[PDB]
Amino acid sequence: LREQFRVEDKDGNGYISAAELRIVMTNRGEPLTDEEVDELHRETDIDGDGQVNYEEFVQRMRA
Ligand SMILES: O=[N+]([O-])c1ccc2[nH]nnc2c1
Ligand SMILES: [Ca+2]
Ligand SMILES: [Ca+2]
Ligand SMILES: [Ca+2]
Ligand SMILES: [Ca+2]
Repeated sequence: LREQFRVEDKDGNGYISAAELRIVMTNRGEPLTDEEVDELHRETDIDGDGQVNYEEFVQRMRA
């Protein structure tokens, strides 16, 4: 979890941004358009501030 968050947190600012997540999904070859990743990010973003923080990320991985 910790290690995975750091991978996706490209700029190391303690958040996964939507753009960072789009880079992650593109690097993994996930069958999702950019728009669908934006929706995935938005759903993961519990507090709605535009960033996926570590707590929201762990709650994601619990799915
Ligand atoms: O932040 N995310 O919305 C999110 C969602 C699914 C993921 N799978 N692997 N990393 C992920 C990140
Ligand atoms: Ca970041
Ligand atoms: Ca949200
Ligand atoms: Ca919060
Ligand atoms: Ca958030």
